[PDB]
Amino acid sequence: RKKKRKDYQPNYFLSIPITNKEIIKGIKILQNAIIQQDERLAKAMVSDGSFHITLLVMQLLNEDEVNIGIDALLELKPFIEELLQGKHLTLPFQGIGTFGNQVGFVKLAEGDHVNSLLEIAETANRTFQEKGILVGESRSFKPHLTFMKLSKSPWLRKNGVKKIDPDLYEKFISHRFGEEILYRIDLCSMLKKKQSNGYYHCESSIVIGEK
Repeated sequence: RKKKRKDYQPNYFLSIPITNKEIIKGIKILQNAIIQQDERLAKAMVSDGSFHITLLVMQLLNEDEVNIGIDALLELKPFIEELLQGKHLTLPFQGIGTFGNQVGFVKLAEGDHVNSLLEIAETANRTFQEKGILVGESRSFKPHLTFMKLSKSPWLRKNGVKKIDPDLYEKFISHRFGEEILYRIDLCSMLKKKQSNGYYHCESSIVIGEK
């Protein structure tokens, strides 16, 4: 019984791309400031073309399941529009944290937008699961913009750097990186070859509040 859930490995995700150039440039400066202190950490830095907020992870195992995931994303749009009622959902970024001292990310600043984004993420989780898709992960959901992952440098983890030293980013711990307005949400593949601009391959996409 427990096997398909035991063997589960996400391979797709819902993604909010970062498009505000102020955020993109600020994250690049943060990454460069860390590299200057320890040149070995360059290999852990995520490519700027990939900057995004993950909204939901899931497993889609064949063409039919990918098509069902596409359907679920298209069906999610009216739920989001009903929540927001045409007003921008503005996501400000401030605060730096880590998961297990292995993934470093910039946090969403506190405020009313947090609960709004959390409700969107929970609606996505529920509606995708009701179509029979296996979703989610053991890590508790926390919206974040990842800038580095030690898992991208596995040899370094065995040869000197097992954890991210928080002192590396201390100068940025209260910096306001900028705001992203919710617009596009993509269904992205984790494994497929990336686009020429460095962003993930997309199976489909929706836009919220378009004009």
